[PDB]
Amino acid sequence: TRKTYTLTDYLKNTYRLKLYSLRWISDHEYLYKQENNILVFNAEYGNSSVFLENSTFDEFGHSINDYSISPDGQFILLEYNYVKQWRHSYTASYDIYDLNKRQLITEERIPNNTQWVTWSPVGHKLAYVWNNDIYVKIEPNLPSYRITWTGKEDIIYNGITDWVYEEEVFSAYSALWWSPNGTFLAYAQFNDTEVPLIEYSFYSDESLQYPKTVRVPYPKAGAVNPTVKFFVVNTDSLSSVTNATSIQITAPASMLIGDHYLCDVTWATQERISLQWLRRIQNYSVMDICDYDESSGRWNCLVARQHIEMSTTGWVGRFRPSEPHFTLDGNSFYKIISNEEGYRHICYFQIDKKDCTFITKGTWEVIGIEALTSDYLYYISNEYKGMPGGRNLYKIQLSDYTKVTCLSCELNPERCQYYSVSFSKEAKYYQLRCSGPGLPLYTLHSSVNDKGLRVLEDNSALDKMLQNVQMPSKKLDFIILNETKFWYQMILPPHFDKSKKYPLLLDVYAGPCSQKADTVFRLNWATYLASTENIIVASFDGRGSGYQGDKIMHAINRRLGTFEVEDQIEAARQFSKMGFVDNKRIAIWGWSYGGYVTSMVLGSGSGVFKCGIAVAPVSRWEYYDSVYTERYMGLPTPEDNLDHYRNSTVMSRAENFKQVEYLLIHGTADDNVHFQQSAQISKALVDVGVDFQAMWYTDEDHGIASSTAHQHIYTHMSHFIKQCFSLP
Amino acid sequence: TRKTYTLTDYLKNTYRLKLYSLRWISDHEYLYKQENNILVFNAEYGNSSVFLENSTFDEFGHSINDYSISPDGQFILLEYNYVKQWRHSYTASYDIYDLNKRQLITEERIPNNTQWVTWSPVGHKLAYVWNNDIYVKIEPNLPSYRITWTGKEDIIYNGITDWVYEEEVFSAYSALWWSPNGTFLAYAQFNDTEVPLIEYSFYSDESLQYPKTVRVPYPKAGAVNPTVKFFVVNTDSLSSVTNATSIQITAPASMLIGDHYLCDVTWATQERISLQWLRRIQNYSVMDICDYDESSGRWNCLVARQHIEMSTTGWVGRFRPSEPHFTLDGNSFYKIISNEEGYRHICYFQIDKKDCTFITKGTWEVIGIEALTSDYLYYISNEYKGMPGGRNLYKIQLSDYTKVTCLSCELNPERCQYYSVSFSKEAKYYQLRCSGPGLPLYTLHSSVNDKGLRVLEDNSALDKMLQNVQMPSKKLDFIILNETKFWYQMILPPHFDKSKKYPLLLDVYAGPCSQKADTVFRLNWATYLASTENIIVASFDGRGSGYQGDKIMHAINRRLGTFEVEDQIEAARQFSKMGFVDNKRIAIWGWSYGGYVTSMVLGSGSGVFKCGIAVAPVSRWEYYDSVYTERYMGLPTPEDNLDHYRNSTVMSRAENFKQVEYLLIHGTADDNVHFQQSAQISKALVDVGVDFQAMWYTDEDHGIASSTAHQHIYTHMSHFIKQCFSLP
Ligand SMILES: *[C@@H]1O[C@H](CO)[C@@H](O[C@@H]2O[C@H](CO)[C@@H](O)[C@H](O)[C@H]2NC(C)=O)[C@H](O)[C@H]1NC(C)=O
Ligand SMILES: *[C@@H]1O[C@H](CO)[C@@H](O[C@@H]2O[C@H](CO)[C@@H](O)[C@H](O)[C@H]2NC(C)=O)[C@H](O)[C@H]1NC(C)=O
Ligand SMILES: *[C@@H]1O[C@H](CO)[C@@H](O[C@@H]2O[C@H](CO)[C@@H](O)[C@H](O)[C@H]2NC(C)=O)[C@H](O)[C@H]1NC(C)=O
Ligand SMILES: *[C@@H]1O[C@H](CO)[C@@H](O[C@@H]2O[C@H](CO)[C@@H](O)[C@H](O)[C@H]2NC(C)=O)[C@H](O)[C@H]1NC(C)=O
Ligand SMILES: *[C@@H]1O[C@H](CO)[C@@H](O[C@@H]2O[C@H](CO)[C@@H](O)[C@H](O)[C@H]2NC(C)=O)[C@H](O)[C@H]1NC(C)=O
Ligand SMILES: *[C@@H]1O[C@H](CO)[C@@H](O[C@@H]2O[C@H](CO)[C@@H](O)[C@H](O)[C@H]2NC(C)=O)[C@H](O)[C@H]1NC(C)=O
Ligand SMILES: *[C@@H]1O[C@H](CO)[C@@H](O[C@H]2O[C@H](CO)[C@@H](O)[C@H](O)[C@H]2NC(C)=O)[C@H](O)[C@H]1NC(C)=O
Ligand SMILES: *[C@@H]1O[C@H](CO)[C@@H](O[C@H]2O[C@H](CO)[C@@H](O)[C@H](O)[C@H]2NC(C)=O)[C@H](O)[C@H]1NC(C)=O
Ligand SMILES: *[C@H]1O[C@H](CO)[C@@H](O[C@@H]2O[C@H](CO)[C@@H](O)[C@H](O)[C@H]2NC(C)=O)[C@H](O)[C@H]1NC(C)=O
Ligand SMILES: N[C@@H](CC(=O)N1CCCNC(=O)C1CC(F)(F)F)Cc1cc(F)c(F)cc1F
Ligand SMILES: N[C@@H](CC(=O)N1CCCNC(=O)C1CC(F)(F)F)Cc1cc(F)c(F)cc1F
Ligand SMILES: *[C@@H]1O[C@H](CO)[C@@H](O)[C@H](O)[C@H]1NC(C)=O
Ligand SMILES: *[C@@H]1O[C@H](CO)[C@@H](O)[C@H](O)[C@H]1NC(C)=O
Ligand SMILES: *[C@@H]1O[C@H](CO)[C@@H](O)[C@H](O)[C@H]1NC(C)=O
Ligand SMILES: *[C@@H]1O[C@H](CO)[C@@H](O)[C@H](O)[C@H]1NC(C)=O
Ligand SMILES: *[C@@H]1O[C@H](CO)[C@@H](O)[C@H](O)[C@H]1NC(C)=O
Ligand SMILES: *[C@@H]1O[C@H](CO)[C@@H](O)[C@H](O)[C@H]1NC(C)=O
Ligand code: NA
Repeated sequence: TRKTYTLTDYLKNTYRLKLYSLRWISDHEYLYKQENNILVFNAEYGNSSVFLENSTFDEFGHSINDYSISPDGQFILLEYNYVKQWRHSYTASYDIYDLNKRQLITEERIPNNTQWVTWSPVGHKLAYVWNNDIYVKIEPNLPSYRITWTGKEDIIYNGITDWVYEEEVFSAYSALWWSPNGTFLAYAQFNDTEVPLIEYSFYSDESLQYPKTVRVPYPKAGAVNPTVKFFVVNTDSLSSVTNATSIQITAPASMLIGDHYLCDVTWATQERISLQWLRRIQNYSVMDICDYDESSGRWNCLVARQHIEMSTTGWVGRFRPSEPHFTLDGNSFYKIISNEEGYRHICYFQIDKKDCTFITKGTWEVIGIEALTSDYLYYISNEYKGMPGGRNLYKIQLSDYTKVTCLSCELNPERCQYYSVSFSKEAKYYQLRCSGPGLPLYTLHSSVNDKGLRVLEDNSALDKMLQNVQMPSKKLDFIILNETKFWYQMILPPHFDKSKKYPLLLDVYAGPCSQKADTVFRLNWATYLASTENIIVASFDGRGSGYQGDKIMHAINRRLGTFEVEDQIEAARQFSKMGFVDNKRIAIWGWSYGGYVTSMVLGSGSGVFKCGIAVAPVSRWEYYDSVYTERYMGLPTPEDNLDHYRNSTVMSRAENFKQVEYLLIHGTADDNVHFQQSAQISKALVDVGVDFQAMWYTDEDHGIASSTAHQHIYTHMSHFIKQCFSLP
Repeated sequence: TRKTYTLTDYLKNTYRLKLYSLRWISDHEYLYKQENNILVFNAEYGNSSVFLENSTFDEFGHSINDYSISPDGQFILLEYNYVKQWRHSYTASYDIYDLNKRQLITEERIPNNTQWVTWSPVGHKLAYVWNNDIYVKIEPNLPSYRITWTGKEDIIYNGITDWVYEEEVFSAYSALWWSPNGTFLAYAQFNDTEVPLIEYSFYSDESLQYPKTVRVPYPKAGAVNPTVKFFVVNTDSLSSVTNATSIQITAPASMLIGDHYLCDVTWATQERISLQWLRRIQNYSVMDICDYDESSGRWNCLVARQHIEMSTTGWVGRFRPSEPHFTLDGNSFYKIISNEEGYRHICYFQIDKKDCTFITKGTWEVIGIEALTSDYLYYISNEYKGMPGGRNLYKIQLSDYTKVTCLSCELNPERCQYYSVSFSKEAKYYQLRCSGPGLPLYTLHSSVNDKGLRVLEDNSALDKMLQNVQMPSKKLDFIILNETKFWYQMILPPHFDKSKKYPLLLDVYAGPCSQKADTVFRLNWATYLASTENIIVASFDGRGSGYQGDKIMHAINRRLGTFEVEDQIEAARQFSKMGFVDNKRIAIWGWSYGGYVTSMVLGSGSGVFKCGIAVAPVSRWEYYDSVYTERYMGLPTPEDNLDHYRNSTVMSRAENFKQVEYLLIHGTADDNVHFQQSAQISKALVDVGVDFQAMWYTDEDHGIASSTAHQHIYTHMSHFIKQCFSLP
């Protein structure tokens, strides 16, 4: 009898999934790390060489957290002293190593505690943010040029984002953009002067006698948001003037009438930049295309080149307006937008014409535009087999839209239905990354003829190990509700037997544009629960889920805490009606948005669930951040949508928690979903006399990802689940 | 067959203990509130008259929290708008009603948010504190005089204590002391300028969008402490034209050499005041005796009248140097101090004489001095039957110390072994309050011949109700350890059968000078645990406990977390060896200091305990307040006692928790034992991979006493204990 996939296996990573992370440094060479050694590979022949021996920094006196080679290969940026902050932000120290002279630079070093640094796209110019101010170095060993003087901790951010812009808008800490050949440096400036502060205690190491109070500007729903400004400085003039001028590009009149956001920055050419602005009521965005005026050194955006993008049924974009992809001459661009049927497709735009032309269509959607050459546009979509949970790479002929080739569909249809792609500098080569439903597979391909060059990593090692293990199986299918298909997936125990009644755990996220039913292969907690505990773990994408058209995604518009909650309850009913589910043992759990939904479900009084676990849940929308909350709920005022804000809290369903077993967990240093949210749930439960289980994690954030806490929380949830299901 | 004392009975107070709280207003009469009516009683005969009708304030508007009748019976201070702060502090609104003219006063009324107010001991003058400043009103309807102007929130405290002085020194918010006839008003002034602040979150009602941050000047061990000054002001010579003049009495030189505290203020006569000062290293105190000089108007404290009290084995006094009891003329006084054998007895002092004379002696202790006349001194001790957990009222003839008469011992030996007393003004009458082992019994007596006048309240109603309940019994006995006897108590289930094995729960506090083994009758959680769950609840008084001499109490000096912890493990070990205890089911629980001991026991690796519960425990002494911690631990510096501060923590024992079941509870708004303490405990367990149970209580402080929380915590603990014991 083969062993099963146990909890320890999951927590200890005994069965390691291999990947192949490469970095294109040109149109046909990439870097790969093998044995702490940085090797350079020739894509065409697969032959390589040592780019940087591991023994190169033995006597550095510091552990190098990451590296970055300048575009011209002349220098390398060494990052150490990594200090994590939020999801993407962190501070670190940096040193530059001169590859040709093989000497480490020791003059005019990058300051310690630098918030962000990036090479220019070409050459070896450097731009970094320190103490909230931007600096540029034309040469690694020369003095820096200061670009801004207004930077102020927690107040003015130049070149970097504030908490909400980092988390909800740019998904990055940096807020600066080098133009294509590096002449100009554009950046955003955020002013959080009047933004309220979230405050919580951080206890730190046992040696700290007095707890520290963390204070970060964070706008909750309906609160004062940060204002923003955009500028562009010409770095080429830095060595000719004492103080180079940052030219401001003001937002359009349609945005200045009220609160708004800068939501996208994309350079089109060396002298044309595009910007998208979004109104605080996120259903109206504007794109300005601005050209450099050489005579006045100013930037002008002709209204004839201004493009409007709005929505009548919801917000704009899946999570925000999509990014434009310009043709070489910068006179036209491709952008994904939802069509008249509500499906997201690629529209072709002339920069000075408002009507665009869709180049793809159908009851499926384009996930993203991956590359654009003078002849072809490549993109990933879920068109194949009508599976919204699948992903494939396509190629469309620019001179004939009826010519579309699927570059990955048939490569290995039984093992690979979820693809990701990585193109070389000029798209001459591309690495395909298959992540499911079989073992991940990485392959390298040639664009000139779309031929497979070779297999980079097939995970044979793991496949070998997984042979002596009773692995669970995965079922991806759908059920029909109101003439509409709704997908679900099930992690089934080994030797599944449909004649038996298995306990069921509904794994839920269910946030707007989410997708929990897909063809991806994962080794996670559900693997253990299904393999060792013979527990069926299920997920369901109901109303509000993504990649299936706006009719489904925008169904929860201004109504969070309703349909996506009910549909989840309905999904459980349908499952127990499949005959292999023990209706007496049905649980539900989720994290983040999932915790909210789990809590809302447990408080519905449906009688369908026996117990449930919520990890770091939202409890009332007024406690979450403005950008994300208002996108779906509008403003919490009586003139807008306050009644629903008050009607969709977890606390108001406290009395119904008497019918179930609840486990509430939250990290105390959670800067995203504040502990406050679970503190209010627990108080509501205590207030109506409801018993439940709770667990706080000291100094842990939204991810509760520290190694020990990660193991502690899943171990704790396992006991609770096993107990609720009466499992030995 | 009949009902048992259930958890609901404990939580809903089904069985209420009746009391008889009277207030002496002279040497012959007292006030007693009955049916919301205030009656005046004649002690000699028991006849009464209505002093103030309950309906007198029907249309008052506000709900009266409490009342206070001026010493001359002319006025009544009405308290409303009560808002609790710490253990003793609070603010409220006050109104003064004229009893003579049966009219409420509307002119020059006491401000709102008043921090403290008190009548003068004689007549009807008033002294109140508002915005940290002292005010005085000679007549209820006249404008008040500002005494201090330095009052500054969280910085300068005039007439009221800061956090630590309130909690650890005076056990009161008040820092005002009227001279006997009200001529003088002495007060202390606290300066917390450099005292670090403890900060934590307060969430409030769910309507509060942003959590509030509470900040309180709180000196942890080793931190900067507040400084203090003492003043005396003549209130008979106040002017509305000139600012009042305060005369400062500085501390003795032996104190000014370093950090110190003002630990006691006691007026001797109309013109003589005594103050005791304590060095930061709490084993050396000094009493100054100051006389008013009618010539200069200054207060002079003759060095010849200075009295030093020190300890070579520990700190001075039980929790602080005891209070002196002066004779009528104020030339001599009585005070409890430990004798050469280490037992606390009454010493008689001459104000200008260095050697005092002990008037009581023996291997037992005087608890407190209760009354003094020219012929007798009345006191309470635990001498009777050599039971350190019993209390009785005695009187000793001042002209012949060999004549000691016990006044309560034989009143009702089977029902009453624990007395408390309340004398009238000149000690002409006294009320005896028996609180165990039987039901509380209140009686009135006459001092002239120690006659028992009458029974005020015998709780015969409760007695009748308890007859239909299967109530548990209490066993008080001792065990021997190294020639020394240590007492313990066991709450035994109904129909106790020593031939059966009962699970056992150790109820522990064990702080320095604590006593958890006594003859007091209580209806609490343990009553329910024994009566309904058939669990034995034991408590043990080991090394470090009080009322048994310094050899036992000072055993833990400079070494907390050692002997008192080891002694509990020994008691349990010994109880486990008794025939009626199931050694496979032994548990331990505690709150505050008891939470610390419980945690230290569970992390000892003794193997005696299966599970335990810790509520708001101290986890490392550097986190607790200075005045209390340093009293027993000295300073946490390497030249003093830092090493023991570092190895007396719970965190260091984390690894040993693997073999027990632990439930850790704590209120998030705990201003006493900061949540930080449990937060560091949880983080430590997480770090070594130990699973445990937790529960935080949103916005609850150290007593987790709000109605809903109190029911919730005990419900949750009851479930945990029953599950640990396999009890249905
Ligand atoms: C990968 O292999 C190719 C071809 O084998 C290498 O090309 C070299 O091209 C230069 C041209 O100046 C010749 O002098 C070398 O002799 C060629 N090498 C060989 C082996 O023929 C290329 O350098 C290799 N790249 C890497 C990264 O190893
Ligand atoms: C950031 O925004 C704040 C306003 O929220 C600006 O501060 C104001 O500046 C004006 C002009 O200097 C003053 O008259 C006001 O007193 C300021 N108001 C406040 C609330 O501080 C600030 O100048 C902006 N900073 C930048 C760099 O744009
Ligand atoms: C470089 O130029 C900028 C922009 O003119 C200067 O910033 C101004 O600084 C003055 C005071 O030093 C302020 O009154 C202005 O409000 C600032 N404007 C901006 C946009 O920040 C900056 O000080 C200059 N640096 C040097 C060294 O001259
Ligand atoms: C990058 O693009 C910029 C902008 O077009 C180039 O700068 C211009 O260079 C031309 C020379 O053909 C001059 O006429 C202009 O004065 C420059 N404009 C500005 C704003 O500086 C720049 O030469 C390009 N860089 C490289 C390396 O080719
Ligand atoms: C309270 O005691 C004070 C102090 O002994 C009394 O005030 C003194 O009274 C005498 C007699 O009239 C005066 O000659 C002194 O000048 C007063 N001394 C001071 C410091 O004021 C006061 O009379 C007593 N109060 C009552 C109500 O008896
Ligand atoms: C009061 O306690 C202190 C501290 O225990 C005693 O002072 C000295 O403290 C240091 C550091 O712990 C020791 O090395 C000394 O042995 C202690 N004694 C002396 C004389 O230095 C102090 O003695 C105690 N005071 C009394 C009256 O017992
Ligand atoms: C208790 O009873 C006595 C009666 O013996 C009351 O009488 C005393 O006081 C009265 C006024 O307060 C007078 O009218 C009596 O003359 C006086 N008698 C004696 C012997 O002192 C006394 O007041 C009563 N006390 C109360 C509180 O009701
Ligand atoms: C309260 O105590 C403070 C601190 O001991 C006194 O001020 C002193 O400390 C300040 C801050 O550390 C210094 O800035 C001052 O120079 C120092 N002395 C003075 C006179 O301020 C402060 O005066 C005290 N206040 C009262 C009313 O006693
Ligand atoms: C303390 O506050 C109370 C309530 O605010 C004051 O009482 C009055 O309350 C009414 C409304 O209830 C207000 O309009 C008045 O301004 C308040 N003052 C008066 C004189 O009516 C109360 O007066 C305050 N205490 C003091 C000493 O002023
Ligand atoms: N804050 C939101 C960010 C977000 O949704 N993305 C970044 C912006 C674009 N979109 C994405 O795909 C994600 C990824 C993911 F979070 F997974 F949705 C996530 C988020 C939602 C929520 F309801 C919580 F209570 C907590 C939380 F962290
Ligand atoms: N802070 C201490 C106050 C104290 O002990 N008293 C006030 C001063 C004089 N003494 C007493 O008798 C008490 C009564 C009691 F607290 F019950 F001991 C109590 C205390 C001790 C401890 F270890 C904690 F973690 C929390 C706590 F609240
Ligand atoms: C490079 O260093 C790593 C780690 O020290 C080691 O595994 C590897 O053997 C080294 N490179 C080679 C070619 O051995
Ligand atoms: C960065 O910090 C280190 C450690 O303090 C210091 O030695 C070094 O000089 C610093 N480098 C710079 C550029 O400030
Ligand atoms: C944008 O959303 C608001 C809120 O529902 C709505 O009133 C307004 O008409 C919308 N604009 C468009 C173009 O739909
Ligand atoms: C005073 O009011 C209480 C209730 O508040 C009531 O029980 C009592 O009867 C009243 N007093 C009298 C003398 O009736
Ligand atoms: C009393 O002292 C205060 C505090 O300095 C001052 O402001 C006030 O004017 C003084 N009043 C008189 C009458 O001197
Ligand atoms: C006496 O008993 C105590 C505990 O009460 C123990 O610690 C000690 O070692 C024993 N012996 C002596 C000499 O104190
Ligand atoms: Na009698």
